[PDB]
Amino acid sequence: GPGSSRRKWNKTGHAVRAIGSSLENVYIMADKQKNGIKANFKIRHNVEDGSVQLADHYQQNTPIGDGPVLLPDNHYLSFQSVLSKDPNEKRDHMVLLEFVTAAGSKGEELFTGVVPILVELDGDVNGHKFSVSGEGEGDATYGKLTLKLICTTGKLPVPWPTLVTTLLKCFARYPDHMKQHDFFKSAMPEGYVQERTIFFKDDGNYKTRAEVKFEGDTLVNRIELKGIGFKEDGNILGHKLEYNSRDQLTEEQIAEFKEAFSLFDKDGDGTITTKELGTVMRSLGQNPTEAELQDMINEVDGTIDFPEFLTMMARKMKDTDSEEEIREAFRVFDKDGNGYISAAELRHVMTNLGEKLTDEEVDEMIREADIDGDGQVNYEEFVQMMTA
Ligand SMILES: [Ca+2]
Ligand SMILES: [Ca+2]
Ligand SMILES: [Cl-]
Repeated sequence: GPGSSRRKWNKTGHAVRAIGSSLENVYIMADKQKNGIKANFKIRHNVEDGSVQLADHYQQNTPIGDGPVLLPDNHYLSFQSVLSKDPNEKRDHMVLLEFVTAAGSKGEELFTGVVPILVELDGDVNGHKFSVSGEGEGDATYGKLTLKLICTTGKLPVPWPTLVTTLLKCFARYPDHMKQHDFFKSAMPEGYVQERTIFFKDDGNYKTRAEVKFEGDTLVNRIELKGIGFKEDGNILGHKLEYNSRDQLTEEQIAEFKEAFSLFDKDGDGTITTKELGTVMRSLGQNPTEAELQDMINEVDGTIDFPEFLTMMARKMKDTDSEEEIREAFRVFDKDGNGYISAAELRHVMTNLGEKLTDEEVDEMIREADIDGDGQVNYEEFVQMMTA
């Protein structure tokens, strides 16, 4: 009866959960004509009511003039973003931290140390005008970008997370001779134009034009942004998006991981040996298994860069069981997204996972989870099954 049904729910739920966000990959494609690169990627913004706002990005980058900037093979850039606040700042603001790495030239030389950054954005969204003024530093050796961004015209009329991708791929860490493949640094100092359109599902879109380039020793990102088509009551103009995640890496955790990592970076490389990973990780008070560390390693390919290392760290600490993990699992089961799991949708998932169950076993599961007696499983009824 009730005992095996709950198990079925909890174990199926566990399996679906286990499929694991600050992290996101971008496939960079060479574009031969126009002498640049292009890309398409989706960002999934969490909404305060537990749903998700999709943002579809399309991007072209082209050099500012003029001469030699060689094109890379298609490759991946991997991004991890940390958003926080400054408790001393009274203005509407974002602290942003970003860590970026590639998986498989004089401009390169301009990135060997810590580079200052100016960011400026002029925006107009549904005729609401705004500017953002920003300042920071970038440290390509560590694939690291650090920004403090302020809204100068008062209260930002859209959410901060929707401007993150708009507000410097030149600070990405390119490994050991993928550097021959680094469009963003070799375009410097003259730099490159970076254009996007971002389509927010069931809402509006942005078009942005940015110039990234050196002005003296300062790396500048100057951006014009225009938005049209948004719902005044939507997730964007209505500010219905979560700024942060509970499970997220901390700015303080990161300073410590970096000191710990650089202790073993014997060459000034921004790299540690594969065989050092255990030591480093145990000094940061965690205790990974003999074969787990192996999995972290074999997923490298013999060295680990800082963003790579930070991705490993963010993977543990990822609360397995989060309000947000449970919401995503709910969506796997509620295929038509009407807010209820029907007997037919539960069968579907079971059958697709390879979990053999009779019709009667499936009705028992529904009956067990269904508090209100309407024959289907809503989100709060689901959470009670997912929870120990
Ligand atoms: Ca449904
Ligand atoms: Ca129900
Ligand atoms: Cl976005």
